[PDB]
Amino acid sequence: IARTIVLQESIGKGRFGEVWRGKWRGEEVAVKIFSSREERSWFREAEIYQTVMLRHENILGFIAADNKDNGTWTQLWLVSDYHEHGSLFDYLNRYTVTVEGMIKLALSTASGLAHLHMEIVGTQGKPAIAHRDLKSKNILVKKNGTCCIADLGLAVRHDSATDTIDIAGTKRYMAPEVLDDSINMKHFESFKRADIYAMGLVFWEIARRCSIGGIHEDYQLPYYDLVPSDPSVEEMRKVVCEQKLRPNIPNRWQSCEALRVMAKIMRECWYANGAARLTALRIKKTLSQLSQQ
Ligand SMILES: Cc1cccc(-c2nc(Nc3ccncc3)c3ccccc3n2)n1
Repeated sequence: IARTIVLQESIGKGRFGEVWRGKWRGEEVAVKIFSSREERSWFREAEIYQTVMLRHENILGFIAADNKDNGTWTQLWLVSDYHEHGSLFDYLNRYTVTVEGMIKLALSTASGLAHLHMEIVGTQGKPAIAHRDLKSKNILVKKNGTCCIADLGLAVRHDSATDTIDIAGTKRYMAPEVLDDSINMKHFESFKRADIYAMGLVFWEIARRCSIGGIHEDYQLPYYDLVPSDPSVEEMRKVVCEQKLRPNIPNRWQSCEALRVMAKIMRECWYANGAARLTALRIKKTLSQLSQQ
């Protein structure tokens, strides 16, 4: 618990709160600390992570939510597993990946999203969940080369029985329908589809780093040469919705079977119409088969 955790190093900032590398009984763990005025964000994220049957190898492992009074003010804590590599963003900026490495990153990410999206029926049932803010900066890389999804604070949970959501993201990754406000937020399926579009962008970031024969593209965020670094909804909307542009597909990707499969998936994730996009499960299937080949 928070009572015996010692913070050692600042390792990042979340939408709200700061992330630290702490030690729990000698073991390294990750700690996200919120202020008293950020209680709703802290609570909502703790709520999502405590969803029944949520644990999965491709979802950040949640340890606990707690309060810690230092004598002057109260800190609101969330504790999880610690991954030295940090975000996929950091990973892709620092390294290049092999074909096998790329598939593992993409496959693990898709498996995590498919788990989130999938409703598990049963007495201890897991509701379908949509992320709403998927990006390379909140996907983490484990020591074994696989990814796990984090930052579930903006997630929404579905109630299949009544087809309603339990409650009422990053501009660059916002889906077309989100950018132009045409998305039907009363339809849970629309949130799932919007997540697919974002995963498509992430896949593009990974593929660029797939080095074959010492050849590869430099790391870049999707739309790096079409919009400013911290783009607004309008700037994104004009490019994605009006000009209808998507990340450029290097001709180099046509030389490798793996890259060809990855590219096809991306295209099928970027359709302006969410209903036309692939599902996380289908993507997982395709990547799983490619992995076997
Ligand atoms: C629920 C919870 C508890 C503790 C930390 C985080 C967290 N951690 C991030 N990083 C890392 C986690 C583990 N090892 C290294 C880095 C996040 C990164 C981006 C957005 C949210 C994060 N939340 N979330």
